[PDB]
Amino acid sequence: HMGDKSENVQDLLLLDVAPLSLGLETAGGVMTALIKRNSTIPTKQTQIFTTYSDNQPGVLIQVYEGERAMTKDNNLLGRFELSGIPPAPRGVPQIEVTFDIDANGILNVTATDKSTGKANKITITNDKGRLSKEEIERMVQEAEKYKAEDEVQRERVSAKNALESYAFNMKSAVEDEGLKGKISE
Repeated sequence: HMGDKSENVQDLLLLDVAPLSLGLETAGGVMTALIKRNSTIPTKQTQIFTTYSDNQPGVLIQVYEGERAMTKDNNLLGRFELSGIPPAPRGVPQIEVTFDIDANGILNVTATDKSTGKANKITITNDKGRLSKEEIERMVQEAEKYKAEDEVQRERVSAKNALESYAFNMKSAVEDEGLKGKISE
């Protein structure tokens, strides 16, 4: 009368290398790759980032999926704020951000406040990505053209690795291609 619930198999195959670059967007909407593309995963990389504040020192980690110097035109992957810092952040102590990928398919990011010795994490699961497979191709192919823009806008915005306190990602809804074109002879 009382049986057991048959569990289904829920594993899946992932990629061996990172098809895209994972990292943080710097104040300005420019993608700052922490884990670059073509890297063997799972992998754990750590890079040093800084923070820019308006009036109150607040650190927010904007995690983005893909290599895109136009991150402000795209949708953010994840974001976690760092708070609970006893000492006064003067902008001098840098923020250490570590991206540790697990074989199960989860991205465990961990930011360490070198100002107080605190560490915060969040398990982000994208599996195969949030963007469409067709868009993944653009994220790879166009990554080289935005690479040229990157070095330019990087200095123009004056943000190499500066994380902003609050990133306002506008929910720009992608429009369905209704532009009926035609080739000419």
